[PDB]
Amino acid sequence: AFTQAPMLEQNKQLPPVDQRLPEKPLVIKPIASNGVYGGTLRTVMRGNADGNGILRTIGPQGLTHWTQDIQTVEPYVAESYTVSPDAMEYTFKLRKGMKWSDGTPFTADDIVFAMNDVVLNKEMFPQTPSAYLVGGKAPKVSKVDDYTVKFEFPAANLSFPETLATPLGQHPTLYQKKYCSQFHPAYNKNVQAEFTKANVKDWPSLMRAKCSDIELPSRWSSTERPSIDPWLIKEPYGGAVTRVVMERNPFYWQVDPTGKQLPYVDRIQYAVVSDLQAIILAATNGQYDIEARLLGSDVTSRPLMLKNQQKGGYKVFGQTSANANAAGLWLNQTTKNEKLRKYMTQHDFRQALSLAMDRDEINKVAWLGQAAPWQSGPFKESKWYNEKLATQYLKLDLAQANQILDRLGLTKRDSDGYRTYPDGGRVSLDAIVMIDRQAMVQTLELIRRQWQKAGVELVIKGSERSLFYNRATANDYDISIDVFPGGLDATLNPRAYVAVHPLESRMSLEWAKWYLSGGKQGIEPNESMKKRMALYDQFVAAKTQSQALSLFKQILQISADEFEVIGTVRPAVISSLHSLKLQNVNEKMPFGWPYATPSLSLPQQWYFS
Ligand SMILES: O=C(O)C1=C[C@H](O)[C@@H](O)[C@@H](O[C@@H]2[C@H](O)[C@@H](O)[C@@H](O[C@@H]3[C@H](O)[C@@H](O)[C@@H](O)O[C@@H]3C(=O)O)O[C@@H]2C(=O)O)O1
Repeated sequence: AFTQAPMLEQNKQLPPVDQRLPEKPLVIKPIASNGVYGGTLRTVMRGNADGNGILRTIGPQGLTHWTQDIQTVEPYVAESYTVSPDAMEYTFKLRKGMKWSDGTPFTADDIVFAMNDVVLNKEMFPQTPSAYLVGGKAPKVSKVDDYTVKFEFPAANLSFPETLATPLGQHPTLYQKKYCSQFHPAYNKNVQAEFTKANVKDWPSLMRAKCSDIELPSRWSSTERPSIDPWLIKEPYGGAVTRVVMERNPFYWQVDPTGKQLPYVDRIQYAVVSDLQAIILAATNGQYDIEARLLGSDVTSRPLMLKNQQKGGYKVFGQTSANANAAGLWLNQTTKNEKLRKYMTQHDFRQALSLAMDRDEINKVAWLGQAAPWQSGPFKESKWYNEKLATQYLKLDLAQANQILDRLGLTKRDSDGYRTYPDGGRVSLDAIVMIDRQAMVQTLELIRRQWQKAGVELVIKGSERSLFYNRATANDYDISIDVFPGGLDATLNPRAYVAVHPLESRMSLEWAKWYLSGGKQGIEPNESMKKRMALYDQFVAAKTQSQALSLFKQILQISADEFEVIGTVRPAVISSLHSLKLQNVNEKMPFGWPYATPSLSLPQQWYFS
């Protein structure tokens, strides 16, 4: 019936391929042509907390999957699903005979465990991941039969199929009950004895160490953790390693239109590189079969990238980024700097800071003129376009900026020429940045010089990714620089407009913590944010598309009125590459986190000619 990769003939112990596949495997139509088996996919990740590079290469294996044009989703791990007319009850039919990577059955037992015993367990997650919540309230997940599972939300949830296609929506398929139950007190009477083995002190830490989460490095650091991924870890991430190797999953659950069990490619090899510049040189020498993640936003190197295409044996292709802003200033409304906070919370202060910026210079210098000035709003083709949110305060007006700061009472000056607070102290903002992000650091250096003309001091504090996230969650920053999503993905990724993302809504993560705990932790936000949060809960629970359109447009307008985050430039074209020998890469796919790119292009059907 079906066939398998020749390298699998080398494992005597494997059942015949028809018995490893579901009775009805998901048939994957290829991007361009039917493929052939073999080869090793060479790509790259960074050394510091870059496990999402693996996830965005092999792809989240969720209940649904985006179409190539990201306009809709289709059943993926689920064979099919039905929705009740009121959008509250979702019933998923699973593929009979489907198996985990260890050969054991993948059934509704696994999805019910993942939801009820892990995701929805409040000791595991004191705040339930919001992907599964409606207005902060959880669904009831129940087994219908071995191959049918039901989600019952307490209100309409029109967007749940889209959520289930994003990386943060993939919990339902991430936890094998058999393996993970040994680390759960509800199942292992002796789970305590597992703590000393893993050097943890409680079972949630145990569960994270052994069974992982969406973005934890532990997801890729063991070989024994079962999954339904197209490739499995063989040489793990985590240690002081310079290379990660994944190998085809003999129990992968898909075929191509001729009946070949996928993936076509036998192995993936990630170079784990300590420094950016080395990635650039190896890429320009053709050492990577695909790179469409780390080098996409470095306009400085596309001349050499383009130049060495023929010598390196690769093709450069452009992608449209979903981000509204390539490098935006998240201003901390809950900055611990008491003197600064009195001005940070004033609209006109933030407006002055934006008017003192010269986005044409940033474009020219940091982006070789290939980006364009923008704040944080959706693009004009978006049904969510808001002119004010996109274009207010974009033109340099130093005189106007200085007049505002004068009017706010920052008219005293120190010996170096900077403005001071009325009661002493230089007007100074600390900006945290990831040191490996060259365009972002360069953006802050240009802004520092620009804001000096307004008598304001910007202080650059660079670190690797871990400490950068640690400082943010500690509320230890005045500014954080990173992308503003929303150009194309505003409802999937609304972090810049309302403080709902626990790690990335950095107008205040204490505000987000307040929202995500029902006001039990964190810092109560101001009236405009509490208003947007209430509207956001109404939007997620909207009964009709017209109500959802009205509600979310209200959120964007309030966000525009408030002007809480300051954009520099919307992204230039994303520069990606793949080997000329690598076939079936969708060179037209958009770029972005909610689609896990480049894995949106279905890497299980990439192949080498
Ligand atoms: O080289 C870069 O630094 C870079 C290239 C991308 O072209 C650019 O859009 C930007 O990627 C952002 C973000 O800076 C990067 O850290 C990563 O973040 C996502 C997600 O947004 C985060 O919330 C977290 O989940 O980690 C993710 C990850 O992939 O690690 O990717 C985004 C993006 O747009 O895809 O930086």
